Amino acid sequence: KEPEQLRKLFIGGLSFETTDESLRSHFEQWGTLTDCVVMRDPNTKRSRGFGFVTYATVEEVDAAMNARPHKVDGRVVEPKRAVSREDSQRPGAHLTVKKIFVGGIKEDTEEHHLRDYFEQYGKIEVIEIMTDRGSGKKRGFAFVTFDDHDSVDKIVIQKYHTVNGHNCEVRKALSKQEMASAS
DNA sequence: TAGGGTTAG
Repeated sequence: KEPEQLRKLFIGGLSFETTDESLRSHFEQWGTLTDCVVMRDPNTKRSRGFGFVTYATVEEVDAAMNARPHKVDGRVVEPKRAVSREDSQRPGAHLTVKKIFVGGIKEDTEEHHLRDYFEQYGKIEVIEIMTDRGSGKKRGFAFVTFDDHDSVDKIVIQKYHTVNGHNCEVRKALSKQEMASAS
């Protein structure tokens, strides 16, 4: 049994009339669920438009993700990798992006080092090892872009990532403006 | 479209 958090998916944009029932009936197509709930307001008991589904294996959730789009109760919904309550705390951790910030890479780090490790998550579109302006000095971090936003999510949820022989930190990419709003 | 009486004795 892999971790619960890694076996659950967040389902967004659910139709107001979606119930654990319907939710379950749909996603069981890709495997055995072990949890399936529609979140709603404690008082009006009215749906909040989102819910979670959990399978018995991460392999099965991978199967479901490869199955997008997902239409439930006549409404295209949006499945995502469930982000731990704790990380949901972090600045813009729920936004949908295709680019990732990779911090703490060695000076001799080259592009192949990043491809080496990152390709296993999805089609890479761009790699950028940031250097200093006019200085040309390596800055110890980079940006990697993918075709699927899920490739990024499949990553940010893992805790460790080894690039060029050592662990490095990975976070969703935020625009210069988002950074400032965060700070 | 970010969690269910689920976070410091």
